[PDB]
Amino acid sequence: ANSITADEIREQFSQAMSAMYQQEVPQYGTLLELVADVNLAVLENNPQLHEKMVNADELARLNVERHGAIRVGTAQELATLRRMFAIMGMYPVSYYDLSQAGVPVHSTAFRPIDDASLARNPFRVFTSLLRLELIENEILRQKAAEILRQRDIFTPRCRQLLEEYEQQGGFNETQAQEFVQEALETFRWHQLATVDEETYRALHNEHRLIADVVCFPGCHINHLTPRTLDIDRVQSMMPECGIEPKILIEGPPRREVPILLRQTSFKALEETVLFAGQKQGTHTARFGEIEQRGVALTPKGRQLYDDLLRNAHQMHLQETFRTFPDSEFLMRQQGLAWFRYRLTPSGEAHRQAIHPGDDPQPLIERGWVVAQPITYEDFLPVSNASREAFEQALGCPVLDEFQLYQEAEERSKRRCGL
Ligand SMILES: [Zn+2]
Repeated sequence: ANSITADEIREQFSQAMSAMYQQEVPQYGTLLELVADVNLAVLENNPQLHEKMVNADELARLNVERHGAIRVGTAQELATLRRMFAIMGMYPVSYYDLSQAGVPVHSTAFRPIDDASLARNPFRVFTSLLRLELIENEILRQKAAEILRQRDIFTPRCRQLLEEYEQQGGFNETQAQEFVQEALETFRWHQLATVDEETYRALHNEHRLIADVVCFPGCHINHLTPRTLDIDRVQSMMPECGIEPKILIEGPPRREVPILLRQTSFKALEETVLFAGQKQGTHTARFGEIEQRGVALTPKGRQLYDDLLRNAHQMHLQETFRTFPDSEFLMRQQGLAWFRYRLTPSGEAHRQAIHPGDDPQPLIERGWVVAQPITYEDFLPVSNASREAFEQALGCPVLDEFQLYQEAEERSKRRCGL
């Protein structure tokens, strides 16, 4: 029997996940059409752009790219996910301490890390871990904790598969399919709360996120985010399509050369919350999200970005960022971003003239080298004993995304003769 690859399980999962989300949240279906139209147009209106992209095998991924957002309340639950995603070629990258912003959670991003896997299908799932010690009311922290430790979000057949996988160190086609369906069940949405209304209202009142994580079955999808080449255009076309976006657009301001990523949200639906044993229920909001991703920033550039932010309303932002160079040449010159250097047909011809240590600038102007920008695969930084704690819960340290991009850039320099 053939041993199915990770890229194969990941892309099938992503898609299954997407279809389920679509049947759950229709507005998401509409959203996809709108993004497709906008991406097509942007390509139509910019042939060179379309040329650049085709030359860098980055146009295909644009049609399947999405990221998921999920929340869990226990280190245990977080370790199983670490196992489940490993079987799909996704590894925990970086650390985000959303507590630094009031949200009682902290997190990481499970995603592929090799160039080909990213290019083939870059599925990502922002995974957040609840931090009960950040729950004021101790009575509630107590109840939350109780519910969380006595519950189980994975299907038995799903835990069985993680075990079989460990034994064989691989899955077969029939198990790969089954794994995809059983895992999909952990993220499905259910209306039935797993608590009484009184408990729900009390936890919700303490903090919406808390009730979201403790009062519902598995860990339903918070949001599924498709990717676009122009966030502003999408934001403008949404109302025409029945979607009321929200003025705010996080990330840097519109730029010739995008950096990191820009994103915005919107209410995709208000769901009904039910309670076993009674007619009266309540409701909760499922928010949709959209993003546009630019070049990955260097430690020096991420620092510039953070400082500039720490200095600033969208007009004031744009004003502030005039400081951040807005041309690949300038950004490359000051070591602000990550580029993938590739030889040009002309360049490979003269390959024997390119030597290690050489300055790429001359070779680029000569037409021999091209600096492709490396896409940002991670998330926006949120404006210690927490990281290590989180790493303890996870079961391993989180990868340093800067080290990832650097290696990728270095890898390409070798491939070129540097
Ligand atoms: Zn997100």
